[PDB]
Parts: sequence; structure tokens; C-alpha cells
Amino acid sequence: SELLVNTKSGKVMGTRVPVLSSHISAFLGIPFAEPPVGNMRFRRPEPKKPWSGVWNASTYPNNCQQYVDEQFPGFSGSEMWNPNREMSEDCLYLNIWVPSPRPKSTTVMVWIYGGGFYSGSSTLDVYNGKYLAYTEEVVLVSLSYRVGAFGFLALHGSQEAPGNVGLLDQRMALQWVHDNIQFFGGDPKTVTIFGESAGGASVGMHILSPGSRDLFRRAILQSGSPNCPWASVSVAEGRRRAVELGRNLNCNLNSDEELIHCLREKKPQELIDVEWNVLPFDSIFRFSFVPVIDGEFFPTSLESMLNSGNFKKTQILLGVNKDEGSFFLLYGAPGFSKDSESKISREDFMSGVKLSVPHANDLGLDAVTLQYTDWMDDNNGIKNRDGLDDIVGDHNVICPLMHFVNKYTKFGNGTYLYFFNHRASNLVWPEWMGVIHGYEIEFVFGLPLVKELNYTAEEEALSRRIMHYWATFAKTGNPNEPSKWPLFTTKEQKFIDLNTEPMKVHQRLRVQMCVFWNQFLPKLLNAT
Amino acid sequence: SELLVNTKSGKVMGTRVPVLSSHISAFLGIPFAEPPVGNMRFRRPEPKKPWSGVWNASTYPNNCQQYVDEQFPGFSGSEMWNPNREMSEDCLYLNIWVPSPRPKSTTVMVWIYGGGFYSGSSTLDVYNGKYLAYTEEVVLVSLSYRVGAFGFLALHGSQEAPGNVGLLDQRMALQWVHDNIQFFGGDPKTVTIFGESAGGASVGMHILSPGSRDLFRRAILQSGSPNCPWASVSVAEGRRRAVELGRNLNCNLNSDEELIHCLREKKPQELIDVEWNVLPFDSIFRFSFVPVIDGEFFPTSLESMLNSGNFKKTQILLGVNKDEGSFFLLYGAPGFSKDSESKISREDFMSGVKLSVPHANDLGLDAVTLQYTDWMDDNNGIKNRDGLDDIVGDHNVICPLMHFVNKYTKFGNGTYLYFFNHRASNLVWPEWMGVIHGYEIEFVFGLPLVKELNYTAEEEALSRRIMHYWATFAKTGNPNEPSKWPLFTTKEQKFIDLNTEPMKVHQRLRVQMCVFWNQFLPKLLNAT
Ligand SMILES: c1ccc2c(NCCCCCNc3c4c(nc5ccccc35)CCCC4)c3c(nc2c1)CCCC3
Ligand SMILES: c1ccc2c(NCCCCCNc3c4c(nc5ccccc35)CCCC4)c3c(nc2c1)CCCC3
Ligand SMILES: *[C@@H]1O[C@H](CO)[C@@H](O)[C@H](O)[C@H]1NC(C)=O
Ligand SMILES: *[C@@H]1O[C@H](CO)[C@@H](O)[C@H](O)[C@H]1NC(C)=O
Ligand SMILES: *[C@@H]1O[C@H](CO)[C@@H](O)[C@H](O)[C@H]1NC(C)=O
Ligand SMILES: *[C@@H]1O[C@H](CO)[C@@H](O)[C@H](O)[C@H]1NC(C)=O
Repeated sequence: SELLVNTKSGKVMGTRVPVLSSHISAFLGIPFAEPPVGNMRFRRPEPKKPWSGVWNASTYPNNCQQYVDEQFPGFSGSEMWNPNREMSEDCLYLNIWVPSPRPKSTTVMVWIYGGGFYSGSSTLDVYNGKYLAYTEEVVLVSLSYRVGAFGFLALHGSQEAPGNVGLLDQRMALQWVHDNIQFFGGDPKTVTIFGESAGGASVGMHILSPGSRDLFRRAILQSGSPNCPWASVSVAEGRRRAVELGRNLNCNLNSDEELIHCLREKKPQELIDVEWNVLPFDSIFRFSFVPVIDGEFFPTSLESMLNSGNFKKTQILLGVNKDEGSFFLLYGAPGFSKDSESKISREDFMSGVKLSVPHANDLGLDAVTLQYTDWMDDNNGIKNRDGLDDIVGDHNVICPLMHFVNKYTKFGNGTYLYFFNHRASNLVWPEWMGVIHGYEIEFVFGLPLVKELNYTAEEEALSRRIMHYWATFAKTGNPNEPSKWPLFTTKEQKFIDLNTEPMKVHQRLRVQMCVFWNQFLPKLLNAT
Repeated sequence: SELLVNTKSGKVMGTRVPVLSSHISAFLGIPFAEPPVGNMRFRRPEPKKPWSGVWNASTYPNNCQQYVDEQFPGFSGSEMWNPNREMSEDCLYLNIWVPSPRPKSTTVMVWIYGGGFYSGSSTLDVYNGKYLAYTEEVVLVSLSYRVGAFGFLALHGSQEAPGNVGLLDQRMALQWVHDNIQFFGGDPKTVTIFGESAGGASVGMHILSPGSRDLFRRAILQSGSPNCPWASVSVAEGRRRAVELGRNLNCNLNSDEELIHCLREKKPQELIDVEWNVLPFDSIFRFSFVPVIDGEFFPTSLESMLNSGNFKKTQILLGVNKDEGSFFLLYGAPGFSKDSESKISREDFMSGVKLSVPHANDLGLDAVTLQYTDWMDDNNGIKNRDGLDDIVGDHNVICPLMHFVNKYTKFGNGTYLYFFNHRASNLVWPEWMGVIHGYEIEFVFGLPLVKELNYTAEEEALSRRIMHYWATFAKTGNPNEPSKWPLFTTKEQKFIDLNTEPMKVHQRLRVQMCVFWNQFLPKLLNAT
């Protein structure tokens, strides 16, 4: 019986699932860790105590306790990201989609969701691995990890809440795949981890962390890189924010043991309800609890590590989307709404730059302004809107990622870079949002292959090309089958376009703006 | 007899001159000042002692003692600028081209040559006023003024060499036109002063200097503005350079009386031979002896004057040329030669920016670099060449001029702006030099109207349009005859293109680059 598998942790019973007029196996809800509840909250995950009896792996598990977006109640565009299961602190589970007939030892892809480290579930319809598993004969895993305070509260020094535990959760799921994936027909020596948003940052962080390097083969990062401004904080700032969280909940701030015991008493929703209140006011596009450069998971600064070659050397495939900033502006910069064209005013354009760079003086702001202002027309609302869109994009995702790929390529064993700029025919978000942060995921997981979803036939083509590049890379370290996506080299910096037009290669992705963000601006803020 | 005129200073006898199959009058070599020789050198001009008898005004006068360019011996492209008369310190003369029959009271245009304040004559074939006088029924005057040390040696405090005397020379010629031009049929209440290079800077300086404002009606500035970096120095720096000049000639440096008496003993060629030796090494595109902000001719800083509206309020017509920087690069930045395409190397591109902005740190240089580098291609010699061309242009002529026209327009009574980008069919300089600093002059003085000069028939058209705009403006304050050149306003910043294609209006001339040079860079150098 395919639906029955015996793992090092216990027998597991999966279920048969329909897919594109066929069927495959799916082991949903397998536990890889001990519920991080009660006195466990904020602690490193503990591995799941093995079990006798068969484990029902027929249905999706709970989603982790997280912030739920209600900006647009009922709107599909935003509800597709919210948890679609019951939220609980007992949420450390992974899912497996195994081809049928079960393979003997095939390519494994492990998905790490994103959500800025404050949100995210592995059970979203956009993360249904059945299409990719089926269309590409790959074993697909999707893991889960604690988010928000629950997975990132950091009181450096304490062992009750050292921080980064959400990343350890991830690592535990990865350890589990290394130890049992063979029983489902996956080859542990060929697992590719891939993620988008905080998931891409997370993927990058296991490339850096020595303790994670040996649990996977290759990596794929989508619109996220470890060095992104929103992905990490110092132990100093983490502690600052952790204290501040107790201040919001009326906790004895005497000692860490005290702090933690109160925080541990509060009901989940209580920490969620005040958790955005610790975010300092000069961090409008970031979230409160994120990975900490703690000296253990991250031996030194990400920058020195990137600089010295201190990281796993393998092949990597990463990329970004056309309009990375629209999401951030929509949810965090006034003047941008879901239903207007959100045209911006010169006066207001500048409050957005001031808003997207508090760490800058009237000189650094001028510098950003001069760089994104169109001096002959400048009173144009659209251009101003789009200018802010690019600023927030370039600064928060694209340029950090380009800096990472430039550094990574120096020591790596093959880099592949993409620029996804297709606007789905059925997008429910407005025109001004463009190709949105999060929207290449649909195509990577092959939702276009299902007619009910109203995509164009060519979009079914794009998704199929992407799914095949993704899986072919996972299987070989090269997206191309033995019309070629060229390696990204330090010299020629080539990359491709992912869209419906026929593939075209380009060079030096947003170099101009990224040389500004990466090299110039820093030197200037420092030199002033 | 037309050729005889009686002025407040003496009778003067001119001569008949042929022009475009016709004839006109020309009074060449009329003295407006007492020879500034002997104990006079470095002193304010003295007005010419009147005379009895008729003055022979039949032939061009001597040219002032100046540096003679021999970079390209025999080459027409550069020899057309060299003095074509005998050089002498007795050179303060003006020329007059009067229509025939002599007018009763017509438009007067007074030409002030340029030459960076180190060179220039009023007798160059490009400055032959006969064509413009004839084609437009205007009385045309061309003056002369001492240049180099002779006209600009500044020892603030001394009365033997206070500085700015070359500008006073100019003013004396202007005073003379105000007092006698009626006798030649010119209307003193309608004189327009116009000049190019230091001549345009000079024109601007009489708009600023209270002592000059009443000697003319309107002004025209061509590729020069008073605030240009190469047009002025502090009394401090002027004195510094004056001492340094004595050090080069073995002069007692005890006191100003001493210094000046030795400098006054040296033969002209002796000061010319060592005069570029005082130029500080962080001033590669400037010249040694230039106007000084002395508190008298210039009451305060040009910037405050421009800022407070402290200047003659009238109509002005000014403009710049496409490739203002090529001349400066050719004569002062290695790697640019008259006979190669002068392609530049990335490594070398940066030595040119470092070369064109010593007053900047590794941050200000980076800033210039980021602004003129094409990040995707950048190893391209042409683009690098052209990048340096624009940097030196924008910084030395165009942006200072745009800053002047923006400030001037705020208080003025009508501003007209042009962008001359026509490359003469018969240009003898190389392709990479483009539309050269100095090369619109040919068209303003109507050399194209003469077939022998090998211009195209359409270039005869362009020259005629320009000559008519220039004279029509001089006559009315508006280049347009009662296809319109629009006023340049602080709001719409419109300007036209001067070339052979049919006229097209544009907006905000090189705003992007000039906001960098005018507002951004300064703030940055200061803030660091
Ligand atoms: C107070 C309360 C909520 C806030 C907030 N919303 C957070 C809720 C939005 C998450 C929905 N989930 C989403 C995800 C992706 N793309 C989306 C694209 C459009 C809309 C929602 C998206 C990519 C993968 C990760 C999840 C955000 C901000 N500040 C807040 C301040 C700053 C900009 C980022 C979002
Ligand atoms: C040592 C010795 C001479 C130097 C020099 N030559 C000065 C001689 C060139 C003047 C010829 N006279 C010229 C004029 C115009 N355009 C030209 C355009 C092309 C060639 C010569 C030109 C516009 C009106 C003013 C006169 C120059 C420089 N440094 C020198 C360092 C720095 C760049 C400016 C010229
Ligand atoms: C597995 O759990 C689900 C949860 O509702 C249940 O409906 C299903 O029947 C279970 N399967 C078995 C055979 O235990
Ligand atoms: C990857 O590494 C292997 C040996 O370790 C080498 O043969 C191969 O060419 C490398 N490829 C790249 C792009 O570095
Ligand atoms: C005017 O001076 C020139 C100088 O050579 C001379 O040739 C000419 O004959 C003179 N004219 C008269 C009538 O004095
Ligand atoms: C120039 O000034 C006069 C009055 O001094 C005024 O009527 C005219 O409109 C002004 N033009 C401009 C452009 O300022």
C-alpha cells in the first residue's frame, strides 16, 4: 500500500489525492517536532518523540499562531495568504506529496513559506504541492515554523528564549527530511530548499549557518535574501524589543526569567495583539520579531560571512519580481489604496522617501530623491507613484538580493538569476500594483494548469516552463535540459526574463539603482 | 561724406567696405582709452585725451598682449582664435560698422570677445561685423579690453593694480558708445551688449555691477555667465596669485609697491611666459588672472547679488552649445587629441572626473561618477569619452549659466534661452568634439552668407534666422518678429533649439544634471 510508510519516527498513513485528471499520494500533517507549547514557547524545538500505531497523515495540520490580515476582509487577493486552518501553537508539521507509483530515489524539493516572519502557513492553496509533484515526478515537502514573537522573540543570553527558534524549527523539518525522505522515495542527497519572502531569506540563512549546510543540496530564493533589511536584527535590538513586548503586556521587567514567564502566561492572541507595537518608528517596512545575528546560528555578521566565503558552496537559483514594492506601499505608506490609481503628489513623493529611509539625513534623502525623480514632468502623479514603488522595491528586496547574488557567485558553484515580470490575466489587485511580491508563486506551483482558475493558455505555458526549470535545477544544478538560461557570472551578469513573451537574456539587473543602494548611499550616510 | 564723423573726442575718418555684393562704412581702430603702457599697466583705464585733426579709422588696431595658442601650429581650427594683428599693450580700441546710407538713430549691438580672460582680439575674421551690420541695419561695435595679468592682476588694496581693469576697459568702451554712438546713427538708448565665453561672463558682470548698468539696454550671453567657475576669484586668491607671479619673475616681494614696480618693468612676453604657472593645480580648466570679487565693481558675492535681485532688470537672451566641454578636454585632459577618436578607458574616465573636481572627496567623486556612468556597458570608450565631455561641459558652462538664468528670470523683464546644437558641415575639428564652445559665433556673425566659406544653403538659412533673432531682440527685447521662440519662465522653463531642422521648443535644459551640479553636489561637499 502506497499510503502507508514507515519512518524512523513511526508508521504514517497518507491519502490519495486527485490531480489534473490523475492521482498521487499525499502525507499531510506529519509531526517533526514536539508541540512548542506551555513552558516550551520561545524554546528551541525538541524532536518529536517517536510513536507506535499509524499516524493519520490524511489532513492538513494546524497553522501557527500568527497575525491575521484583515485590511481587506473577504477580498481574495489578501485572504489567500491568511491561515486557512485553525491557528495553534501546536503547529510544527510538514507535508509530503509523493508521485504515484512511489519513486525509488527521486529529486526532493522542500518549501519554506514567507510572510515577513510575522505570518505564513504551509497549507495555503497557493502552496498546494500536488501539481508540481505530479507534473515533475518530484517528492515535494512543505514545512512549517513558528513566526512572530513565538518563533523569534530574542533575549540573547537566555536559553529559554535565545531567538531564531523559528529557523531551528525549519532546520528540524530539514533534519527530518534528511533522515526519512528515502522511505517516500526521495533522495536525501538531492534536496533543494526553496522559499519566497522570509522563506527566501530563510533559504539563504541555511546557506550561511554552518549547522544547516549539510541538510540540503541546492537552494532557490524567491524575492528574499538573508541580508534583506527586514530579515534580521542585532541581539541588542532584539532584547530591546523583547523588553518592550513585556512593557506592552504588563510584565515584571526585573529579569529575563521574569519577563519570559509572563510572556509565557499570556494567551497567543495577546502577544499578536500588541506585537507590532514594539517595532521602532524608523522601521515602517519591517516586522518586530526576526532572525538575530546571535553568533551561534550566525557565527558573525552576514556581511563578513558573505564577504569571506563563509557559507555552503553549491548551485543556486534566485530572482525577484517586477514590482516588489507595491505590496509594502499598499500596506504601509499612506496615499496608496486598493481602489484608487493611488497617484502621488510631489509634496507626498518626498514624504515617502523620508518614510522609506529614516536612517538618512536631508542629504541622503535628497540623494534618494534626485535618483528617482524625473526632473522634466515631476508633478506627474503616476511617475511619482511608480517612483516610490521602485524605491521601496529596490531598497527592500531587489538590491539586497542582488548584493547577495553578487557576493554568493564569487564562491559558489553556479548561479541562476530571473526577473519575473508577468502580470497574471486574472489578477484581482489593481493595475498600479503591477507584478506583485508573492505573485510568481502561483506559476511555480502550477496553479495555471488548472482551467477552473481562469488563466490564459500561454500562462499555462509559462507555469510549465518555470516548473520545469525549478525541478530540473533541483535535480541537476542547472535549470536547462541537456533557448538557454545562462549561468550568472561575476563578469557578464546575465539573467533571464520570466514571462509569456519568448525568453530573452539581459545583463546587470537594475545595476544603476543597486550601485546607488548598495555602494553609494551607505558610503554617504557613513561619511555624514 | 559718410566716412567722416565728428565725435566728442575728435574727428574720425572711416572707410568703405565691401559686403555681400554691396558696401557699408567701417570705422576701425578708434581709441577709447589712453594707452595703458609704462607706469599705466595694471591701472584703471584713463579716458583718451581728445584730439584735433581727423583720426585714421581705416584699419584694425593692435591686439592686446596675450598668450598665443600654438598647440596646433598652422591649423585653421585654432589659429582663427589667435591674434591676427600685432600684439601691443597699446590696444584699447573699438571698431564700428555703420550701415550705408548712415542711419539716423538705429539699434546698436556691442560685441565683447571671449578667450577665458587670457586671450582674445576684436579683429578676428569670425568677429567681422560687416555682415550682421549690413544684413540687419544695425550699428555694430566691437570693443577690446586687456586680458591676462595685464587686465586682471589683482592686489586688492593697491590702486596701482586693484584688479578688474579689463572690465573697466570694457566699461570705458561702453561709456564711449553711450556718448558718441549717436553721431554714427546709433541710438544710445538701445544698445545691446553681447559676448561669448569670457565675453558672456563679462556681459553678465555689467548686468551685476552698479557702475555699468546704465551704459546699455539689453544683454546677450553666449556660453558664458558671470558665476561660471572660471570667471572669478576672491581678493585673497588674486593676491596669492599676484605674489606668485612675482616669485616666477624674481621680484622683491617686500610690498605691493615693490611687486608692482618689477612686474611693471618686465617685457609683456615675460609675464605671458610664466602666467599659467600661478594657476593652482586644482584649477585645470581655469585661468590665472580673472575678475575679482572686490566689493567695488562687485559690491558683494555674485551669489547674494543674484539672490537679492541686485542687478540691472531688463530683457536678456542667452544660451549654450551642445558640446561645451570638448574644447576644455582637448586642451587640458590627457587622452583627448585632435586626431584620435579619443576613446577613454574606465580607469581613465575616473581620472578625468577626479581631474574635473579636485574640490571633492572620494564621496563627491563617486557621486559625479555614479551620475555620468552608464552601468550596463561602462567599458565603452566612446560613452566614457562623451561622459567626460558632458561632465566638463555641464560643470564649466551650462550649469553655471542655467543657475544664472534661473536666478535672473525671477527679477528680470524677459528671458530667452537657446540650445545650439548644429555641427557645421565644414568643421575642421574632429567628430568627437561635436558642437564646440565658440562655434555658434560663426552663425551669429553670418559667415555662412558667404559662399567662399563652403557652408550649406540651409546653414545660410540658420545663420540668417539667428542674426535676425539677435538683432530683433536687440531692437525690441523680443527675438520674435511681431514659429515663435517662447519666453523662458520660472514655471514652464521653455527654450528653443538652434539648428537646421525646423524649430522645436523644449523644457528644463539639462535639469537633471544641473540640479546635481547646482543643488545636490554643493550640499554634499559642504555636508562632508
Ligand atoms: C500593521 C499591521 C499589518 C501590517 C502589514 N501587513 C501584514 C499583512 C499582509 C500579509 C498578507 N500576505 C501577503 C504575502 C505576500 N504577498 C502579498 C501581496 C499582496 C497582499 C498580501 C500579501 C508574499 C508572501 C508573504 C505573504 C504590513 C506592513 N505594516 C503593517 C502594520 C508593512 C508593509 C508589509 C505589510
Ligand atoms: C597651458 C596652456 C594653454 C592652455 C589652454 N589653452 C588656451 C589656448 C586655446 C584658446 C584658443 N581659442 C579658442 C576660443 C574659443 N573656442 C575654441 C575652440 C577650439 C579651439 C580653440 C578655441 C571660444 C572663444 C574663446 C577662444 C587651455 C587650458 N589649459 C592650458 C594650459 C584648459 C582648457 C581651456 C584651454
Ligand atoms: C483522519 O483524521 C480525519 C480528521 O477529521 C478523519 O475525518 C479521518 O476519518 C481520519 N482517518 C482515519 C482512518 O483515522
Ligand atoms: C562546480 O564545481 C565542480 C568541481 O567542484 C567544477 O568541475 C564545475 O565546473 C563547477 N562549476 C562552476 C560554475 O563553478
Ligand atoms: C591710414 O593708415 C594706413 C596704415 O598703413 C595707411 O596705409 C593709409 O593710407 C592711411 N590713410 C590715410 C589717408 O591717412
Ligand atoms: C516688462 O516690464 C513692463 C513694465 O516695467 C511690463 O509691462 C512687461 O509686461 C514686463 N514683461 C515681463 C516679461 O516681465
